[PDB]
Amino acid sequence: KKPFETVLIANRGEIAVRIMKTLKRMGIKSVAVYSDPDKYSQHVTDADFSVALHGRTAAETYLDIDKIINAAKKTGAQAIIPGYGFLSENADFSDRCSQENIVFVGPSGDAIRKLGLKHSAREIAERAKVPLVPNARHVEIQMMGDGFGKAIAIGERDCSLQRRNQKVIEETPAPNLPEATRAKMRAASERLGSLLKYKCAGTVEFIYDEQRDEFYFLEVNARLQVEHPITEMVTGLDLVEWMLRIAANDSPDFDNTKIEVSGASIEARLYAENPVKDFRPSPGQLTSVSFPSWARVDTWVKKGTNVSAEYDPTLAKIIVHGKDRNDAIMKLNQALNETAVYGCITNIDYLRSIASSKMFKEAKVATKVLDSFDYKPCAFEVLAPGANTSVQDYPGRTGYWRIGVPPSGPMDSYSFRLANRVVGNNSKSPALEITLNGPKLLFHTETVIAVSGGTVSCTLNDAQIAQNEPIEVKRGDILSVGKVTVGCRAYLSIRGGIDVPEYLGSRSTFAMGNMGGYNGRILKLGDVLFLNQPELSVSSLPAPDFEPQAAPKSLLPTLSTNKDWKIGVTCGPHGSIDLFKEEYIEQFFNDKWKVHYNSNRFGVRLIGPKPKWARSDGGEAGLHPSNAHDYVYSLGAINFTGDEPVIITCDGPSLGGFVCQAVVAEAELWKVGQLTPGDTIQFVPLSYGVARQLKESQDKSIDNFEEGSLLELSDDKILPKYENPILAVLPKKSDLSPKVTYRQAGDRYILVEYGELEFDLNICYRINRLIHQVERHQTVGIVEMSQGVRSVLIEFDGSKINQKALLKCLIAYESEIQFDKNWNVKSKIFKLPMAFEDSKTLDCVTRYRETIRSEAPWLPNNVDFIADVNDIDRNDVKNMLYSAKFMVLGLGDVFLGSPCAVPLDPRHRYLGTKYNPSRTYTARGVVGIGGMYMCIYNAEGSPGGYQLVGRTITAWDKLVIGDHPIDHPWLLTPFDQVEFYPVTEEELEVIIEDNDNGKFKIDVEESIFDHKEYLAWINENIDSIVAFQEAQGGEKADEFARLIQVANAELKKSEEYPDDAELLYSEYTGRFWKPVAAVGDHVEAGDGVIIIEAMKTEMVVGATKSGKVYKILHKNGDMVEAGDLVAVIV
Ligand SMILES: *C(=O)CCCC[C@@H]1SC[C@@H]2NC(=O)N[C@@H]21
Ligand code: NA
Repeated sequence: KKPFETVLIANRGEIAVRIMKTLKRMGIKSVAVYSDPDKYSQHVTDADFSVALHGRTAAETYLDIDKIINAAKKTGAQAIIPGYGFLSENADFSDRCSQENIVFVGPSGDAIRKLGLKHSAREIAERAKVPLVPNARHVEIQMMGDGFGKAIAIGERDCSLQRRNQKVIEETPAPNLPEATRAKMRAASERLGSLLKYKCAGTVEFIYDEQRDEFYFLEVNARLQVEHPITEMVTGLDLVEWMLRIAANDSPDFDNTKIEVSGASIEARLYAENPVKDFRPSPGQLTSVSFPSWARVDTWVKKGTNVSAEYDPTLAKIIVHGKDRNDAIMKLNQALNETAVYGCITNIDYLRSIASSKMFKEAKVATKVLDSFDYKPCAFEVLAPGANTSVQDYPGRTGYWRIGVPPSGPMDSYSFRLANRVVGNNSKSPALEITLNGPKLLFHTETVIAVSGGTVSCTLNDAQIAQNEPIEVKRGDILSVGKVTVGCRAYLSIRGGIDVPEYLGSRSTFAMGNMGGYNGRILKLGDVLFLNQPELSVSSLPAPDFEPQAAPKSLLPTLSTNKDWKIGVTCGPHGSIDLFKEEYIEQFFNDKWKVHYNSNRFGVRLIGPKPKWARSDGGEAGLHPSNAHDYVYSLGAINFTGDEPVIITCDGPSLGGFVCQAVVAEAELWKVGQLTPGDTIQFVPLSYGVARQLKESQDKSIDNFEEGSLLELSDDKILPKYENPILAVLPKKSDLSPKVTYRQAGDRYILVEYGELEFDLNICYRINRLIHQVERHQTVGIVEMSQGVRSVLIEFDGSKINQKALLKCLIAYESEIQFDKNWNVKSKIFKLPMAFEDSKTLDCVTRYRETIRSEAPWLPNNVDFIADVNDIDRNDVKNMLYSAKFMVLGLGDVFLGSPCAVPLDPRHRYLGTKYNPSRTYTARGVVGIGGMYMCIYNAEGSPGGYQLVGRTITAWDKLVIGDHPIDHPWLLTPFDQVEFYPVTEEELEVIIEDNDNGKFKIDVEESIFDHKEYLAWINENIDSIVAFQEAQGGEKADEFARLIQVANAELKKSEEYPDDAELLYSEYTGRFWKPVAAVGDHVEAGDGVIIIEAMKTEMVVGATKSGKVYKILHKNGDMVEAGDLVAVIV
């Protein structure tokens, strides 16, 4: 009673997965076959064995009989089961199996030929006494044949709900069909099947006139069918099992088989398609996949799956079994409601609407219905995207700064919340942030809208519309928001908010990390965003709280009028003379700063006076005197990346390697969200208390929404002079209890710094113990404590505990920390593949040479700099990377759990420096060395300042699908160990793809780091260690420190042409990178002409219409103002 020992599936997707469940249950070994895009699919995983066919297309792989038959040969499969599609109804193939001693689980090549031609099929039907055609339904009969003249009708299905002939919903039993006519569909089907000596499963389709009560032969499908599961629900038969048993001549005894149909059952087909744009296939990575577990769902997808446009966009078949038609229709609606699939556009909403219709319920179904079905998405549609339009929410992705997950959310949080409030949204509603110029949107449903923020002209069906007022939108309406004239950004709110899944607590988009928002990115031409109409929705979005209302005008923020701004900050952490000269601190607050073309949500870069440093270098943390033992920064901090500063904003870095001078006050950050290149700013010192006042005034303004409650910067709010950021110093007491320095670090945090400016492993354990002391006292008011190398940043809620109070608890819990030199900690050991100096790492330096700084003591090659400043061979550097034991000291250096690690061997600690200024771009998985520290850049496209050395795999698993035992996206924890092992660039790209699909087995072992054992290891090597240390710096390192400190050059300061040229202008201000085309090249419409760097992005300015490149205006290094002429095409 085992038909076959091993069976191959000549198929992919959902049918392959379903055939395999049966095979498994039957104890039959299964064999997968896959194309190249399918190498990661469920059916390949589920099988006992598998054979790569090589190639991409249907024809190259699944359809190539030769390959298939070789595949079954190679694995010793006694049988091939084909599914449907592909070689399923291909008779040469059925015949090849036969002529090869492989049993084709299907009918004979002859029967397939006899049924393939529209007219041979008609004769058989006639001879079989099947009524033929001498508002149409589609009723089909599922039949089984034993290949020896016996045939049995298993039931009928209605498949009327078809769109341009493609089935979407099927059901059984057929509704509104009398027994007289069902029993005679059955018997006709059995005659047809008998006459053929039909073998295995086939379907006889009929046309049915419901009114006339008549049916007519349409065709036989000589195979199993996609909708077969509804039949299985009502009979309890496993049709694949039957096929297998029949195909091996161990058929069920047909004359004695009693089939009972029990209840009613319905199936909906979930496709990766867009119903709003013509059912156009929608490829991409599924980001979250949830199905009702109580329905039967035949699928091949889960969180993680990459859905391609190649084969057929089926995702899942959702199958429900009810007591009767009405029970099943309700079940199906619940199932559809409970189906959450995100990452691709689906037809779920289209399905929901159909499953829900009065039509479907009254059973007024016909092969024609779906072709004139009124489908309206409760949603908008992007007719044009705008330069950078993102779904955001507020406060954003909070909870995870210690990991280096930024909050994201709106860059100007005040306007954002006004916009929300104006429409009466709960404050958690998501909205769109428009940057520089907005989208044009088509609304498919009705709602209220508002726009707030910068000055932008806004259109509804072409009539100007007011900002800060609730505008009523109709359906067919086109809202359009143009260029931002004053400020950078505006906010478009929609009553009820926008419907997008949360990631890590928030619907905010973090584009760098492909996280959150509308599928991890800015909006695109063609996107379709869903709203939350309470009557037409099943949504978890928070319902509005308030009736809409124009914002009182006294509550509007005062944007600058003339590209010039005063911006309030709290002094600290590092605006003190241990780091900067006195006069430089004065100049910092006295002079104006100009906003630099490289500014974006990661941070806003500034041009102004160059620093005078109090130290000659930064020692072990890097030579440049701004370099600091990596510590966690504050939102709003003004970070000195070498000799130039940048304001850390809501998509910004967290654990970082440079000093911060001051921090924009929480409530002042909105200003920074409205800066545009060329703006001037001046930082204005502000006391902790004043900073709280502004903030609280914004909350009251938003909460009550009442004239006069907004406070803003004014002279009597401003400190006379910058103050000292050092809040208190505890003196050093003993070896394990170092000095403690408490620095004010923003409106929201106190930075605690241990020791002298120096690394010491004990201090890392100590930070762990401080954190533990706060948990033990369960202190009220503390928001998040973030570990750095020798510091921890403590975020508080000023409405729960004030600055002074938190300082004193901290000073006090500090004396409660007790531990000895012999401590231990759980430590995970990661062994990670790394390519030395591969192409993507080197190209990162190249881009830095050609876009920012082309000469520097650490250029042209970073490894050579490490080698040279340390007096070793480059291969000595390579050797240490592959023998060092890197202990993670903190996360988010920089972004998504990017580690800051330090070799456990002191002889592995090399002098170095961090870039001056930092890069704007780094490749995912790049490994860096910053002074003596090591990092892995977990995110693609991140600013970075470490010396680049090679590349591993990201230690951030966004969807937690990797093959490892870690339960969240950040794979590392402080005190873990990373070791590198050598692979080739190409071997690394294999691993990278494999790991992105969860098919790479990360080498991780749980263990324990023991400081007692470690201190003993230092002893048996103390000699070598000391020799190494005494001989490290010198005059050579000092010349380097001198050279490293030279500020980069100031950017550059910024005739007749043929009569009907295309003149080409850059939209943005940026520095000219490189040309794309050569003068005299032919270009098409769209083709690139030149490249700019603007806003940390590689900006292609391209040809409008086709032509020849007549002139290209700039060379590498030129500044280009927005609206400047950049090329001419003739
Ligand atoms: C735009 O370039 C914003 C950059 C913010 C500062 C960058 S992030 C990585 C470097 N490390 C660091 O501590 N600051 C630099
Ligand atoms: Na605050």
